[PDB]
Amino acid sequence: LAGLDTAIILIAFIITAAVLAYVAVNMGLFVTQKAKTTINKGEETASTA
Amino acid sequence: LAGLDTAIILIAFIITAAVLAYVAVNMGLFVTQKAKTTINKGEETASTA
Repeated sequence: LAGLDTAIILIAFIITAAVLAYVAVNMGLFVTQKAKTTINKGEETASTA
Repeated sequence: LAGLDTAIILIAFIITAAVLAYVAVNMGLFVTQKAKTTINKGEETASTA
């Protein structure tokens, strides 16, 4: 009996966590590149005159 | 008299239970392997970038 309903919920919870993982990594890659670009623009702003 | 009709119903009820047993075990083996595969794919999804 219980060796099935539990397995289904496990499948669903794994997929749910994998979806957060997917989003978090993508958005970390995005934001860290925005930071890289900003740091470069800050140095350009301080240097150029 | 009763030492026969009861025996027939017992035979039938055993076979009926054995049929559920057969299906439940097979389907448990199936679903738990789907869960195993899913857990692996979840870890691959979280790791690969």
